[PDB]
Amino acid sequence: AVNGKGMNPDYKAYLMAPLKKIPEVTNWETFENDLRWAKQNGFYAITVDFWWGDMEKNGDQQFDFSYAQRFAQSVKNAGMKMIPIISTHQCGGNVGDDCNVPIPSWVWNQKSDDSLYFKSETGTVNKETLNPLASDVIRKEYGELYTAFAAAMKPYKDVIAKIYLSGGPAGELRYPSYTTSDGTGYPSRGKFQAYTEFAKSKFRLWVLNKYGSLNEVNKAWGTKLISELAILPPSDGEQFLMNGYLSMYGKDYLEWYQGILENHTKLIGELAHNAFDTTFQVPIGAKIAGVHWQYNNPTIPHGAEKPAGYNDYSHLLDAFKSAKLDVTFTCLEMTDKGSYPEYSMPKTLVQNIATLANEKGIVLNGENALSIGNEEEYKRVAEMAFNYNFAGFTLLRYQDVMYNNSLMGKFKDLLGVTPVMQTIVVKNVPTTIGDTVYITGNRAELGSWDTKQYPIQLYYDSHSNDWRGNVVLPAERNIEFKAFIKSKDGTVKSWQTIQQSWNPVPLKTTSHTSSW
Ligand SMILES: *[C@@H]1O[C@H]1CO[C@H]1O[C@H](CO)[C@@H](O)[C@H](O)[C@H]1O
Ligand SMILES: [Ca+2]
Repeated sequence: AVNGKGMNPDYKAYLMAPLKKIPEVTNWETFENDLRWAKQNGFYAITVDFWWGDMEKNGDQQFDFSYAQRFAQSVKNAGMKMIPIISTHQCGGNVGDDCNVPIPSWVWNQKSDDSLYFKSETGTVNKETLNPLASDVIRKEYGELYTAFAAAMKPYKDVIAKIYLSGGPAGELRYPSYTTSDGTGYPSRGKFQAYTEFAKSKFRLWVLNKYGSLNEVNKAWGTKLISELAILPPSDGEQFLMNGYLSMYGKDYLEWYQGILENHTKLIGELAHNAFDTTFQVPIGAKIAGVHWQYNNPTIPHGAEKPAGYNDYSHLLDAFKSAKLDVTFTCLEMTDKGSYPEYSMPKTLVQNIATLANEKGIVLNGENALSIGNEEEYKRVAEMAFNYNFAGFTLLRYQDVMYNNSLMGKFKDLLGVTPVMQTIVVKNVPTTIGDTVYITGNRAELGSWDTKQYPIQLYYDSHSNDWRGNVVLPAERNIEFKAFIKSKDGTVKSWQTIQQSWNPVPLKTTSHTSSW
């Protein structure tokens, strides 16, 4: 892995449950068989969406957690773990959504204004999730829902491994900037979602608060705004994305736009920890969507990320760190293209996120964006997950591997692995001062023969006089590896004469020793 280390010793594999209810897709008895089978294939837990539209359907405080409880009983029966997702977002409408579960309709009647939903640059209304600006309603409803859910799941705390919060559309912390109805679907540039009267006045009040008066605003922006009502979000999203963002006005607007998401994160994080910490004591996570298109577009840099609310990832991650939430990033199965017209740089994105995350000490998890039906993708996920310190990986979705033993088998081999600590020893390595020793091997866990940035470093054992290291390897997998010396200047000086192997890596910790 990067910086001379190995895979994450806490790595776990998860599987996404169907979007629809189990009894609508199969039956409980079969479901339990399926779970035992998944467990057999290296899956640690099943992530599942518990829809707000189901749990508080008829009215305020008119809760129905019967399905969630029944589901948990079967998970318990199958000897598995579960990761519930408190889905305060609508099912149906997003990529891969085979369902139709909008949020509770009575919720919209809580306000007279347009504070609860979204309005795009072109007037498109979005109601698949509550606008984070309506923090008063969010604090009430999410607080009530999180607290009620905790009470209902208290009996099944032992099968709950983690809890996911829905920070926005499709369960990710973002704005609904890319939709068919808004004409912003992939690979197009996204549209800003702050055109409701409520959003306009909020930005305006935010600016006035920062500068005090219009006279100070105009000074800061080098503008000639006539009245305070002239303080508004981007009139032309395209021009803003081309050059507008570079001005003091553009920077302030982007600061506010993303800030709303940061504040939302700290809010739901606070509510979640208050409702779950004493009872479950499990990690709580939230997701950041992988908006890879229009990444390296020369005319509109990040034309899809910015409208989604992603301006400064470093600042955004700081919000997760503060809210004490683990982060989950999507798109691990894809690679960079960076060509017209899509300008997709998915792999680059993940690398920066991972680097930032690990840099801030944030626990990182990942998931695939689209259904995988080819082992090559699994291999791509493996390289990222095992070299960028991912604590977990979630496979979308259930039906893909549950009904395809071939894919299932490949998943087991490549990703359904158990990390085990082992000791690697190399005898009589011809080194001189300035020389460091490393090992690299065939599997992704071993850096895939890479000597540049993924090799695993070994250290000299003063006592016994040999180079050795405590490396984390996948248990019960056949591996091939070779040690090599790297000079003080960072270049490979030499290689171990014979290629080493461990067929397979033992489940119990021990050591592999060989001479140079
Ligand atoms: C964007 O979690 C990523 C995938 O989103 C889809 O699956 C989610 C998990 O099952 C679900 O929450 C979301 O509604 C669906 O579109
Ligand atoms: Ca309520």
